[PDB]
Amino acid sequence: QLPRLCKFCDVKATTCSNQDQCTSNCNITSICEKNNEVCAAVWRRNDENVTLETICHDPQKRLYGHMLDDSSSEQCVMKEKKDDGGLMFMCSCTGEECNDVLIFSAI
Repeated sequence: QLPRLCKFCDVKATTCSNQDQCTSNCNITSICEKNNEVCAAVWRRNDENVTLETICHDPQKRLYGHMLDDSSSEQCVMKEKKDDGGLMFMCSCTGEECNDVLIFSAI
């Protein structure tokens, strides 16, 4: 099948909400076949300014002080990390654009 592909967009004001399923709104396709790169998508929401970032980040280093928990999973889930002043969710997945889709579930 295809190698590794994920959305590579900078963090900008997004309109995605903490819904069971959300999109990154990104429109870029970064190739990650030059390594075991993975798709990492973190969606943050501060006061009335929600920013979403999408890029090929390894679920090894904690981004924004957050650790992805679904990189090995086929479905990327938005993890709620201690965010003061706003909420920041980060998720990863070796899937394709799987990151672009930020799943938000209370549970």
